[PDB]
Amino acid sequence: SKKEILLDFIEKNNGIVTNKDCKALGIPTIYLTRLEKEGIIFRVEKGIFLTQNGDYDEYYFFQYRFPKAIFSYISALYLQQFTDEIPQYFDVTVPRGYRFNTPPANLNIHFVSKEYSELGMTTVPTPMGNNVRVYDFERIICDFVIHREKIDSELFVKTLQSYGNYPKKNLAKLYEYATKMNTLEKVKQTLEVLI
Repeated sequence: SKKEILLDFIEKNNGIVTNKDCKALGIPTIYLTRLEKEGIIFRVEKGIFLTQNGDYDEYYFFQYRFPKAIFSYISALYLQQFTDEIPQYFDVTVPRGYRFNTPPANLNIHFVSKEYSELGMTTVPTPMGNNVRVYDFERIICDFVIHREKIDSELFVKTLQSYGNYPKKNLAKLYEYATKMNTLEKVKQTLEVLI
């Protein structure tokens, strides 16, 4: 039955379950209310439930509420362990014209044209093990090169050096992105000093 499916999913999903997980499995969301009444899970945010062994995940909770926001810049660096800093704010990228409904205050929004909104998007686990959508390193570098003047100079230098030391560069992807984003020659000039 759908209840047995639901309970299997919770056990294998490390103690977090959402309304969207239910809709995806074809299970009425009121089943979560029933499990909450029984004490198996409890509600922490709108549509998000934890077991007694599930944990708060600020990145996953945020992207759950705002699924068009892709973690970018320092959030994308942090989530992929490309920096040692622990940011106290989110950097996200959304399509131009997107407005957040009741965002948190520790948020930097970056807008890009729809054609670029998912270029270099990839999925990685957060520090709490939940999958979120981020920009891969090559797309982060493109962003940094395009937007250098608007970026803290110490962060810019550190990030370029981190890519220089990154042993899993995908230069074909780097060049693909830079061509589409009209920044190939500045990216080639940047790469020259990092390899």
